[PDB]
Amino acid sequence: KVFGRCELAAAMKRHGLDNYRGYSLGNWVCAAKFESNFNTQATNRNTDGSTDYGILQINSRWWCNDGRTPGSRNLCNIPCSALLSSDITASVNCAKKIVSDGNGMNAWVAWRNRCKGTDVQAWIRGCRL
Ligand SMILES: [Cl-]
Ligand SMILES: [Cl-]
Ligand SMILES: [Cl-]
Ligand SMILES: [Cl-]
Ligand SMILES: [Cl-]
Ligand SMILES: [Cl-]
Ligand SMILES: [Cl-]
Ligand SMILES: [Cl-]
Ligand SMILES: [Cl-]
Ligand SMILES: [Cl-]
Ligand code: NA
Repeated sequence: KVFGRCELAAAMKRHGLDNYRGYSLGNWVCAAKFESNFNTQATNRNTDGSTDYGILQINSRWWCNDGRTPGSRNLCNIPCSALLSSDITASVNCAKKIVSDGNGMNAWVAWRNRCKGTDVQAWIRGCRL
C-alpha cells in the first residue's frame, strides 16, 4: 500500500507514535517518507546482507526474521514479511522497540541525515488529525 501523507500521519497517530520517546508525529512521517516513500512494500538490501522492510525500513540484523541474515536476531518476534502489510501495526510496534534501544530515532540513518533538526512539522501540515 502506498499511503498518502496525511493518511499515514493519522494511522501513526492512532497507533501512539506522536510523542513516543519524545518524537513528534512529523518526525515519524518524515522518516517514513525518506525510508519508504510511504510504500509498505518497500524492501532494500543492505551491504551487510541484512534487508530493510516496510514503511519504516526495519532491518533484519536485529528486529525481524527473514531467514537469510546470518547471525541476526528477531527482537520484534515477527517475520520480516509482516512488516510489508497494508496494516502498519506490526511496523509501529517494532519501531517502538527500536526507538527505545538507546539512540532514539538515530537508529534510522535517513532520519538522522534528512529529518533530524529540520522543520518536521511540515510533514503533518494540512492534515486533519
Ligand atoms: Cl511534528
Ligand atoms: Cl529521496
Ligand atoms: Cl520491495
Ligand atoms: Cl536479508
Ligand atoms: Cl517498517
Ligand atoms: Cl536469519
Ligand atoms: Cl535470497
Ligand atoms: Cl543466524
Ligand atoms: Cl505496514
Ligand atoms: Cl531521544
Ligand atoms: Na533477523
